[PDB]
Amino acid sequence: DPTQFEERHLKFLQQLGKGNFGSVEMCRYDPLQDNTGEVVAVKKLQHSTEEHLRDFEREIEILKSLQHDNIVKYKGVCYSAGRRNLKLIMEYLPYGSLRDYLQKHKERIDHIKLLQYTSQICKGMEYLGTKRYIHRDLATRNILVENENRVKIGDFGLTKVLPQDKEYYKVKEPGESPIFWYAPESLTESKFSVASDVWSFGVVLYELFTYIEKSKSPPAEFMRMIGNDKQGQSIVTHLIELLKNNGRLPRPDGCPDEIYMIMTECWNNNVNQRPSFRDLALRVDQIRDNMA
Ligand SMILES: CCc1cc(O)c(F)cc1-c1cc(N[C@@H](C)CO)c2nc(NCCCCCN(C)C)ncc2c1
Repeated sequence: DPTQFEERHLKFLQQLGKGNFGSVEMCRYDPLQDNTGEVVAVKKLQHSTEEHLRDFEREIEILKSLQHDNIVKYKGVCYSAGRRNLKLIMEYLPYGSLRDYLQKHKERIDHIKLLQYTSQICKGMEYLGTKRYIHRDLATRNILVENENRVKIGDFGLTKVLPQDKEYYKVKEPGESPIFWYAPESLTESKFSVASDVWSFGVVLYELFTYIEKSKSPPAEFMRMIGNDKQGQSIVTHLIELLKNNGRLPRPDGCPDEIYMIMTECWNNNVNQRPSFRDLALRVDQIRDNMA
């Protein structure tokens, strides 16, 4: 009943943007028409194909199954438009994406604060992994800011559930892929695992310590490394060979070496040699303790 959202009571307020296969709007759920309703984030599919509706229902099921302080809260589903025009209702996180929050404030968010966010992302990812879910899109653009003290993992649009018998999930026909955050085995074999999210987490830590400086983003740096003359599929071929030959993102300007050590550990070509999220959360917490 309260998790039952009727479309007629959903008042559009502003467009929030684009997700992993649809659009997000800020809506006020106002069943008393007095503008006193809760402000929510609503995902609706732009192109309701059979494969896309199926993926959206899986995302909705995945989000519903997650209860953690550092995972964006699922609120409900709005069916009023029929089962072919589903709306996902999430909590509204008013500070927006960590990418945009950090780009806005830059060095005003100190290393203590960045490691508090890093710790939270680890705890979110570790809980995610207990459920055998592979996020597949860990990036500061998909991490949301609740307040200056708490971040949460968002966009579960690419999340996969591991087979019962396997420690990886093979994507047979990939869609739009954030290749600059991808592990080598994800680029070569399209294999995703907890270990490939750890690789992506190392990229997020890189992102945090660059403070989203335009020319320092992972695509900018990797493109500079493989050559800005590389286009389309060729980018993927060269990126694979670069990673195989230990080409990596640089240490961000002013990054503590302790933190860069973690990034490079996440970026290990050997899948089995990557740290766990349990151990990353313990290590980042010990770093924060040594700083306080
Ligand atoms: C419903 C889509 C969705 C699906 C998922 O599976 C999921 F895990 C999360 C979300 C989702 C997606 C959002 N934004 C996208 C576009 C960016 O990643 C959210 N945006 C906000 N607040 C944004 C405020 C920005 C403005 C701030 N200025 C005023 C400074 N709150 C909650 C959000 C929740």
